Amino acid sequence: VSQVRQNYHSDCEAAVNRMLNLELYASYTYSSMYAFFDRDDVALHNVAEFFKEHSHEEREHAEKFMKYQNKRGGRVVLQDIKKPERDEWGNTLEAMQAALQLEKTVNQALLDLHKLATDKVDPHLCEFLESEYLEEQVKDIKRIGDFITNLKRLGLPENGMGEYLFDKHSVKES
Amino acid sequence: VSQVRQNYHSDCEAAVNRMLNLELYASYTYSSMYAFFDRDDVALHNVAEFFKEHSHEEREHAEKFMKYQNKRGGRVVLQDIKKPERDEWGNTLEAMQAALQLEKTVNQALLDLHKLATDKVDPHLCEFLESEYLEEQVKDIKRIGDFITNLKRLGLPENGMGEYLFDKHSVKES
Amino acid sequence: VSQVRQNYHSDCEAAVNRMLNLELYASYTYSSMYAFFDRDDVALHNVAEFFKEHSHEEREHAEKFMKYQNKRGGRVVLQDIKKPERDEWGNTLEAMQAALQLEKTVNQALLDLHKLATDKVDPHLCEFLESEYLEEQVKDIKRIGDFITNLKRLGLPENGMGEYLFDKHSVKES
Amino acid sequence: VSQVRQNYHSDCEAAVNRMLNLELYASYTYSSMYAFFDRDDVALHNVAEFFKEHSHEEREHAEKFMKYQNKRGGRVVLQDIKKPERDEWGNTLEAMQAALQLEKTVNQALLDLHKLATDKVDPHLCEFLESEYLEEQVKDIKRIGDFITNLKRLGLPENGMGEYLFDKHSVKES
Ligand SMILES: [Cl-]
Ligand SMILES: [Cl-]
Ligand SMILES: [Cl-]
Ligand SMILES: [Cl-]
Ligand SMILES: [Cl-]
Ligand SMILES: [Cl-]
Ligand SMILES: [Cl-]
Ligand SMILES: [Cl-]
Ligand SMILES: [Cl-]
Ligand SMILES: [Cl-]
Ligand SMILES: [Cl-]
Ligand SMILES: [Cl-]
Ligand SMILES: [Cl-]
Ligand SMILES: [Cl-]
Ligand SMILES: [Cl-]
Ligand SMILES: [Cl-]
Ligand SMILES: [Cl-]
Ligand SMILES: [Cl-]
Ligand SMILES: [Mg+2]
Ligand SMILES: [Mg+2]
Ligand SMILES: [Mg+2]
Ligand SMILES: [Mg+2]
Ligand SMILES: [Mg+2]
Ligand SMILES: [Mg+2]
Ligand SMILES: [Mg+2]
Ligand SMILES: [Mg+2]
Ligand SMILES: [Mg+2]
Ligand SMILES: [Mg+2]
Ligand SMILES: [Mg+2]
Ligand SMILES: [Mg+2]
Ligand SMILES: [Mg+2]
Ligand SMILES: [Mg+2]
Ligand SMILES: [Mg+2]
Ligand SMILES: [Mg+2]
Ligand SMILES: [Mg+2]
Ligand SMILES: [Mg+2]
Ligand SMILES: [Mg+2]
Ligand SMILES: [Mg+2]
Ligand SMILES: [Mg+2]
Ligand SMILES: [Mg+2]
Ligand SMILES: [Mg+2]
Ligand SMILES: [Mg+2]
Ligand SMILES: [Mg+2]
Ligand SMILES: [Mg+2]
Ligand SMILES: [Mg+2]
Ligand SMILES: [Mg+2]
Ligand SMILES: [Mg+2]
Ligand SMILES: [Mg+2]
Ligand SMILES: [Mg+2]
Ligand SMILES: [Mg+2]
Ligand SMILES: [Mg+2]
Ligand SMILES: [Mg+2]
Repeated sequence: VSQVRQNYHSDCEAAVNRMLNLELYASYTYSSMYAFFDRDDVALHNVAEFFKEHSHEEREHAEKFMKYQNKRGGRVVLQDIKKPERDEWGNTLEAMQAALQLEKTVNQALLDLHKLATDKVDPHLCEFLESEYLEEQVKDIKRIGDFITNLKRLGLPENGMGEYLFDKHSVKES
Repeated sequence: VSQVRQNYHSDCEAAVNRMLNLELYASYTYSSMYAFFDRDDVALHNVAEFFKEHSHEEREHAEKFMKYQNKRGGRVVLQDIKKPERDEWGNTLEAMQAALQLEKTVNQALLDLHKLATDKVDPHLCEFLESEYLEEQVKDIKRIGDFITNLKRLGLPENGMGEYLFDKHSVKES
Repeated sequence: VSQVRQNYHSDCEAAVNRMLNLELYASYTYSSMYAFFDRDDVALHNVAEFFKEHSHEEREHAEKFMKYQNKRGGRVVLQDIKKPERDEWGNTLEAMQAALQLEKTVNQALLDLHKLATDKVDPHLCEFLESEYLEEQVKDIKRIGDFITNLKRLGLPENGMGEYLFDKHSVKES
Repeated sequence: VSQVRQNYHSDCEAAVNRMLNLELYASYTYSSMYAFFDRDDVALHNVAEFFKEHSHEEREHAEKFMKYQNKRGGRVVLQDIKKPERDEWGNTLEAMQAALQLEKTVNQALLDLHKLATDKVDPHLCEFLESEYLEEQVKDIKRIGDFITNLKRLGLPENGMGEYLFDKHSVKES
């Protein structure tokens, strides 16, 4: 094994590789949402930029898992990054509903990895998840939920004026 | 078709989607090289950062193709991003040889897309490739070739001292 | 012929004069839209200013063709600038639909001139069009398409509140 | 007991005193390495300064355990600080190998203390270790491993030129 390796279970190493792939998958899905909202027949540019930023966020979190793996003496093993589940995302409400589901999926994977790290008595991995991932995840889930509530308030999917207003007021001006 | 579409052939639209995927593939391969040189048993951190920067460069070029597609009224269609061809990259010389091959592969795809755009009489696509991709590609191929020449000069793969010196002097200090 | 003339076909010279006139025509049409949206019974001042700016843009592009003609040793020949096709433009959606058509007409003329310059083996004229006109044209077509999508979303032509909001949020505050 | 004491087991208090001593021991060993590399017949001054800095780091961590003990209402009990295991450290590679072992020893003691704090249901002690010690420990182990890899690459112990270069490029200039 690696000269640096200490208290790092093979199962945790493998689960870290899986989490890395999941973050890349999430990044790619957000990229797809960006592209959709940038379409001339969709044209909600602040919404598009929101998803672009989230894509970048998830790619950064993937890189953090790569660095983590190497710090512990594990070995990064990459797999294909699967394309997103949809080619088109309907409208701002449908996209935000998909983003909520995606964030909860990622959160469940994080929680499952914490269970594993607990079972293998790895407090370094536990604290890494607790301090670098779990809180920012809850914050993102909360924000997207807040958005969904507002999109429904604004009359989505039927109310185009409401959708237009959301893009101007709820997401940062790009 | 899209209200903005004008003089944009279906074949070109499809080839732009393929080029987008290839850029993402190249980005992912460079990411893998970063991770390798960050390993505790490799530990060439300036080399690692060089590949990290190139990974980011290729992802930016992918995003540029997405924006291009939408500007012309084509539709972004994403496919899986295939994992890199190797899980480990040997040493700085082997990695740079792989990078050279990768850059030439990307360059050939760009040149092939220019042939297609020429055949379909699409000067906007021709100029986009000429002015945004073809020159920066030749510059990257030249830089990597220069590096390979120096790595051979330095006695790679056998000369570890040479490899150490390359990391200190040939690539930016990170 | 002119002492500076080299590789400049008579057909290209004439087509450059025609393109100059078309740019002036486009400028004048945009001027008409400005005047319409400035009317007390229309009164969408940010929309008006958008069209004013585009009028100025097209006049600048006409001047660029004049300078081009002289640089190559051709001779500027002016014709009447025809009045716009309409005296009144309905509403923001109808005007933007007309602007889209106008931009596509100008784009087709540019593409046709590029075909001619290609046929006459004039790479200087080709590059001038490619680098100074074709990309900014695609960008304007994309922007107007995006606007039309949003105007429809906002319920135009019937929804006056939507039209009011477009003027406040989609176009620069004047 | 102390008026401030709450949820602090005697076993944890004692283990904190032992950890304090271990940090002082580690500090003293690093001090010895500094002195060795400062010798006129060794004379690798950047390496020496690296070890001096680590000596200071470990003494600071000892002081942090003293403060911790008092914050919880435990009582600092000091023992002799044992001299280092060697009087001379061979060369940069041998010293770094010893430092790696020392850092792993300290890390194991930290992990063992976390197990104890877990068994005694002391989340304050758990979080103190997690947030103030465990991550910086993994970072130091990684850095020293990276160094060892480079020293081997440079031909240590036989290659004096390699050793000279390491002192100039791998450790901060003092
Ligand atoms: Cl282990
Ligand atoms: Cl294991
Ligand atoms: Cl779909
Ligand atoms: Cl914390
Ligand atoms: Cl408002
Ligand atoms: Cl406002
Ligand atoms: Cl078309
Ligand atoms: Cl077609
Ligand atoms: Cl491999
Ligand atoms: Cl040197
Ligand atoms: Cl130097
Ligand atoms: Cl001529
Ligand atoms: Cl002629
Ligand atoms: Cl009329
Ligand atoms: Cl150019
Ligand atoms: Cl107590
Ligand atoms: Cl007790
Ligand atoms: Cl000794
Ligand atoms: Mg080994
Ligand atoms: Mg394993
Ligand atoms: Mg599939
Ligand atoms: Mg815990
Ligand atoms: Mg926190
Ligand atoms: Mg976040
Ligand atoms: Mg997230
Ligand atoms: Mg997250
Ligand atoms: Mg349509
Ligand atoms: Mg098609
Ligand atoms: Mg495969
Ligand atoms: Mg040709
Ligand atoms: Mg050019
Ligand atoms: Mg150039
Ligand atoms: Mg480049
Ligand atoms: Mg490249
Ligand atoms: Mg390139
Ligand atoms: Mg004369
Ligand atoms: Mg003539
Ligand atoms: Mg008439
Ligand atoms: Mg060109
Ligand atoms: Mg350009
Ligand atoms: Mg323009
Ligand atoms: Mg225009
Ligand atoms: Mg134009
Ligand atoms: Mg008392
Ligand atoms: Mg006691
Ligand atoms: Mg003794
Ligand atoms: Mg527990
Ligand atoms: Mg914490
Ligand atoms: Mg922390
Ligand atoms: Mg430290
Ligand atoms: Mg330490
Ligand atoms: Mg430490």
